Amino acid sequence: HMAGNDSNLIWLDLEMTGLEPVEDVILEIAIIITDSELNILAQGPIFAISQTDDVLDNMNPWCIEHHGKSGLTQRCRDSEVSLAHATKESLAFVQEWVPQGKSPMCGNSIGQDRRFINKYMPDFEDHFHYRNLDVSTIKELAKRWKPEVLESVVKTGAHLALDAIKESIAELKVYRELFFKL
Amino acid sequence: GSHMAGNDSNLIWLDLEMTGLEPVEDVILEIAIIITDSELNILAQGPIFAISQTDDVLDNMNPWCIEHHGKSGLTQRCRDSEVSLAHATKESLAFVQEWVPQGKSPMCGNSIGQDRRFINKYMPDFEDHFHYRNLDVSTIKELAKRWKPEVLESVVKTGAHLALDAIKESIAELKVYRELFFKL
Ligand SMILES: Cc1cn([C@H]2C[C@H](O)[C@@H](COP(=O)(O)Oc3ccc([N+](=O)[O-])cc3)O2)c(=O)[nH]c1=O
Ligand SMILES: Cc1cn([C@H]2C[C@H](O)[C@@H](COP(=O)(O)Oc3ccc([N+](=O)[O-])cc3)O2)c(=O)[nH]c1=O
Ligand SMILES: Cc1cn([C@H]2C[C@H](O)[C@@H](COP(=O)(O)Oc3ccc([N+](=O)[O-])cc3)O2)c(=O)[nH]c1=O
Ligand SMILES: Cc1cn([C@H]2C[C@H](O)[C@@H](COP(=O)(O)Oc3ccc([N+](=O)[O-])cc3)O2)c(=O)[nH]c1=O
Repeated sequence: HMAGNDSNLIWLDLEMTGLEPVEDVILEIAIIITDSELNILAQGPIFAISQTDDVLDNMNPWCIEHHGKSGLTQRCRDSEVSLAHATKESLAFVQEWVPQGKSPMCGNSIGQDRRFINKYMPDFEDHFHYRNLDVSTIKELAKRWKPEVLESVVKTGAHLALDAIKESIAELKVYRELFFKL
Repeated sequence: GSHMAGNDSNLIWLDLEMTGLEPVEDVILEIAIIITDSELNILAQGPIFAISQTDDVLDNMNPWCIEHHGKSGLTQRCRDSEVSLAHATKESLAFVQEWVPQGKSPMCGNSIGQDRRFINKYMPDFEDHFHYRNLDVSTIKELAKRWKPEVLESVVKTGAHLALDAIKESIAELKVYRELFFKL
């Protein structure tokens, strides 16, 4: 394939037990590679990470109500997948598709996700350039500079990690068309 | 121009110097803050602090750091300082509270997520004034690299030294993108 292109992009999204990685942990991870024009080249290996029920039945109330209602809390018990499992097979996918230190990490408020990857999945982190490509930076500029662009952005729920990433890419495509001057 | 003070669309820009890349071990050496309106006009420049650190600290930071902070006399300003981080945090919080409502402004700058790591560990009271989002000018840099690299000729790079001048640099970079890369 024309994979390994220097300008290819790694997008990802995590679900977690909450906002503070000091104590909280990673529940689900997904990965999409695009070319630089945002064409999805590959959906990588999705993972629920297995944790116990003392972990799962002691989140914040935002997390019990929404990981329950999406069937993720239940998928975590089902899984017998480790973090070092997810890590090795995430970094694997990503070595095929793009080089090393080339792509930033891409998604909405991707810095928050990066806090968890840094602590818990360092080997995966080291493949990335140190920069983020945070689509919410663009959303914050559009709010102030051209707010009506946001009518064309699509918000369809929350869902799995996978469809969240696709919402992020799609959000950026809208910007590419209506907000950037290429 | 206190006219614009309190406007919900104001942006908080900052830059930090640290003793390295890893907040687990490293500490903050300097903080500078600039407030702009949503159209990037500078409304107010914040008190600049070199944070007091002992000689133990200054003399054993990584070699990049003794090199460049040595180079710039930040190291020296840090030895001269009696300014505690608590103090800087208190001053900085009061300053931003004057210019923008709580929860409104993302944190703004180049690779600003990195700074927010140290802000979050060491100055959580100041972090609470910000919206949870970042406005990261280097995101736009990475888009420009791929979609319209020629805009980057118009971005002005220049020297570190001041944390204030690193910030004015980011603002200026975004002004450039505003003009050449965004439709608006
Ligand atoms: C919003 C939110 C998120 N989280 C954690 C748990 C999640 O695994 C993770 C992010 O999930 P997300 O689905 O991206 O969170 C959001 C869901 C909806 C919206 N929104 O469009 O109103 C924004 C963020 O961060 C929390 O712990 N509490 C919260 O209030
Ligand atoms: C409410 C809240 C949320 N978060 C993180 C966890 C969420 O995953 C993230 C939400 O990011 P965003 O910039 O508000 O919003 C989006 C997420 C996804 C999409 N999308 O187009 O798939 C759009 C916006 O924000 C925080 O880090 N702190 C918070 O207080
Ligand atoms: C680049 C770099 C940074 N750091 C730590 C100490 C610094 O105080 C802190 C902040 O980085 P910075 O002082 O703002 O340095 C740079 C700013 C912009 C650019 N640039 O030209 O893209 C390079 C460095 O990060 C290091 O410890 N080593 C480094 O090589
Ligand atoms: C090499 C390296 C650098 N950094 C930090 C050091 C700096 O604090 C920060 C600089 O990020 P950037 O995206 O390269 O920053 C810029 C700052 C100002 C301007 N400008 O011309 O206005 C451009 C880029 O990135 C890291 O966080 N990790 C690293 O491994």
